[PDB]
Amino acid sequence: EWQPRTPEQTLYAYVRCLNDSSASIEQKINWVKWHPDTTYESQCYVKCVSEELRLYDPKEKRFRPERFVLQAESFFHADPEQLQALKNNAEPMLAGVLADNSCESVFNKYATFYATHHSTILRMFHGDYRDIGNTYAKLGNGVKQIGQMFVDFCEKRTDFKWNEDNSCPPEAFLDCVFRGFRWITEEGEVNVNEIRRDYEAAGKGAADMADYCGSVKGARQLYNCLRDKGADSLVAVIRDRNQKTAFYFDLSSKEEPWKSAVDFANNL
Amino acid sequence: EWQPRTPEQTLYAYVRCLNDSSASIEQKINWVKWHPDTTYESQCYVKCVSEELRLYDPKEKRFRPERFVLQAESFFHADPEQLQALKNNAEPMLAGVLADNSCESVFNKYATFYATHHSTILRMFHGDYRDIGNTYAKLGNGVKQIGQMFVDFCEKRTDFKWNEDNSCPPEAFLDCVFRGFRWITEEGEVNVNEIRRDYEAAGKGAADMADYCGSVGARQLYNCLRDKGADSLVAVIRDRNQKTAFYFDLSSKEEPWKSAVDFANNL
Amino acid sequence: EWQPRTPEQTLYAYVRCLNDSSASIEQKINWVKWHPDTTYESQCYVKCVSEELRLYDPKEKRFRPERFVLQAESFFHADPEQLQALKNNAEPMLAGVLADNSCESVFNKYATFYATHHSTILRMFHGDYRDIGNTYAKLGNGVKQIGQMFVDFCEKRTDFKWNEDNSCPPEAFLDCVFRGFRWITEEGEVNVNEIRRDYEAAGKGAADMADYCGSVKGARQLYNCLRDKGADSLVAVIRDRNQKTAFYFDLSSKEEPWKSAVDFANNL
Ligand SMILES: COC(=O)/C=C(\C)CC/C=C(\C)CC[C@H]1OC1(C)C
Ligand SMILES: COC(=O)/C=C(\C)CC/C=C(\C)CC[C@H]1OC1(C)C
Ligand SMILES: COC(=O)/C=C(\C)CC/C=C(\C)CC[C@H]1OC1(C)C
Repeated sequence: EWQPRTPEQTLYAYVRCLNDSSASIEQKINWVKWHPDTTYESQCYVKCVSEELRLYDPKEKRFRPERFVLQAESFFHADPEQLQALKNNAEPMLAGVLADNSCESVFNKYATFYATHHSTILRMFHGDYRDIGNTYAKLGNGVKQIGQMFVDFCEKRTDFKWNEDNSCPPEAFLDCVFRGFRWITEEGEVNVNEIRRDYEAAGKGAADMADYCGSVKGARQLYNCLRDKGADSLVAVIRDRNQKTAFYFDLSSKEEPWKSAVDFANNL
Repeated sequence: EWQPRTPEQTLYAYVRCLNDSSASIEQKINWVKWHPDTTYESQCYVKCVSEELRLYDPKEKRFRPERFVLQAESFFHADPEQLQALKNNAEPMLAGVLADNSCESVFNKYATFYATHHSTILRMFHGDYRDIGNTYAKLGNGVKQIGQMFVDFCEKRTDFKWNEDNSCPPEAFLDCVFRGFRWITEEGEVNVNEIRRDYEAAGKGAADMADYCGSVGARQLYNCLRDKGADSLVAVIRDRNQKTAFYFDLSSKEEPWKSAVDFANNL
Repeated sequence: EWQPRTPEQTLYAYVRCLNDSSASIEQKINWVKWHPDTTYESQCYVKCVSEELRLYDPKEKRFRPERFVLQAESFFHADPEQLQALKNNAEPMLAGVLADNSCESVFNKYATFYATHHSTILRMFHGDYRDIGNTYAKLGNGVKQIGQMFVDFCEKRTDFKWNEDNSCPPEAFLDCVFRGFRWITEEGEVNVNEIRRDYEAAGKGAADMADYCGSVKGARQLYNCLRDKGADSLVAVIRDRNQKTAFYFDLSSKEEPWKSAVDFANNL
């Protein structure tokens, strides 16, 4: 069952959709201030973030209004009347199967709801840093914290110490790590493009990696398949990606769009 | 010396006292909204929670008003006038030795103070999630966090890595773990009913466990249990440890848990 | 590049400068209420805290007004007008080379800026516990938490498990630990007085320790030199100091000035 997005999940989606975009910096600054315009790159950013958070379902070609409701119930406590308004409006404003999954169709379908509940949506998806302390303390060690690496988070959650050794880790630990890396998707599928990307960035992208274990289509099975193509390489790749999971971006960066993003979120 | 209750200590008391009660879900929903009525199960819930937090002392048969004062000085910063009202009312409203420790006697003694300072008591005992970030950050790694297991917390606190093997752990680590499990009480006594509970839940309950070391310090308790089967002891610790992460599921849609979260989120 | 001071760095400076002072408890109580007076002991405390936070540079004999601005941009979100006022006043009020580094010279240079912006300064340097949750959440595991020991923090930050044995630890881990102990200063220099103090506090002071490795050039160089004077002794000192890094003072203490410090920071 779809759970309310944590700040780890929203930050992952915001940052990854930003870096996958070739849009201008001025456009990306508008996005981190929560007002994407109607240009194609902005429409595709909204579609990307919506899909990554599983708010838009491309198989059914539909927004999932009930997930916006569940997000508001968990994370919007600033205004009971605005909470009830979102509950009443979500289904009528977001209902309907779209003719296609184009960025234009998804953005246009979202537009009325987004305009009507702008400040509520911003807050419930962790856009306002006045809430950041309460949000991370309510979730505690149930969410990966800013600056915490995913392997450490998964080791604690499963009560398992991983020595980067010959031992065979428990399936619950592997599942936690691979889902944090998005090697296994939220739906449980193998994400071979992500695996290949991390192998290549670690310098382990070789021809005898073949399909990167896309054939396996279970966390144990993926781990066993990758380890059989080179155990030392697999440890190296996991370590390399792990370091990059601590800070999705630098909250103290003075480069754009990061500086504008933090300034906006800090002073609402 | 009694220290102001952490959110770990209050959440432990609230949940354990709820799960010990046979009251109806409708009653428990009222309790997690801080609205105990006067039925017997409600009176016993209030007594249970007060005793677990060491606010009511059954050996002396009295509330400890100075402990409510200390809790307010630590965790109530929202209204200076309501803080001073509580400090001046606690002793006159709560002091006095009771004729017995019955649920009715404890609840009735608490009633005027609770009615007069309801919203202050709620907030200073971590009932208002508007404060949850400041409270857990001020305590830091000094308190077990939501979702953290007690063994991890105790390993960090004592700078000890436990390999769950044949090593004999340092006493400060054992004391920390046993007190987190409430195998050793706040007063330092062995809590045999909790040890037995955890052995049975792990499938390691046996007749050779005998008295579960009631005859027995944390080193003494550890040595006594390990002498009855070292592998069983590790299995029991590991099984209870998994249960110390989330005292209840804050995402649960079952009652009373769903009402507990919605109320505390939206004051 | 100088980074905005974390609450770990401000608490370290506040506590160490207090315990270094022989001033009376009545004076120290005024200091923890952000009310230094003009006595020599108070002037010296302000200078000590300013140097420890790298806000005053004794080598160039000047305050660094731009570092106050950077601190305010990071940690003061309560009043745009007071933020802008601080930004405009920092350089005119604080810039200028002093004739000497005396307590009187540093305090007098700081005094007008402080009298003018004291409430904003308090807040941006972590003096108001209404902010404490948001601050530690936004920094996350990138800062040592209250109650956390420095070796643990440094193990997680570098993804290294230290077994306190024969192993040769990675340099990034050594640098993190030594800098947290202030054995290596923020400028990268060996702090021999701090090393000797911790050796003595652990009962490992001895004539063979000689200059306590003040001669060396690098965290690896300092570690190799200390280990060569006695490996077991070095582990014991690290373990002893590590215990003391969890709680810089007892936030539940009823002794002064600790009690008034907590009382003041809680009820602003
Ligand atoms: C570091 O990057 C960001 O902070 C990015 C931000 C704040 C972009 C937020 C995302 C949007 C404005 C896209 C639409 C938003 O309504 C959803 C959650 C689809
Ligand atoms: C998960 O369960 C809860 O949230 C339970 C709650 C909020 C019950 C709180 C306890 C009481 C209303 C009992 C009386 C309370 O005054 C004390 C701290 C004795
Ligand atoms: C535990 O000790 C404290 O709480 C100490 C405090 C609050 C002292 C704060 C420091 C000063 C008043 C010195 C000047 C301050 O302006 C700077 C940051 C130089």
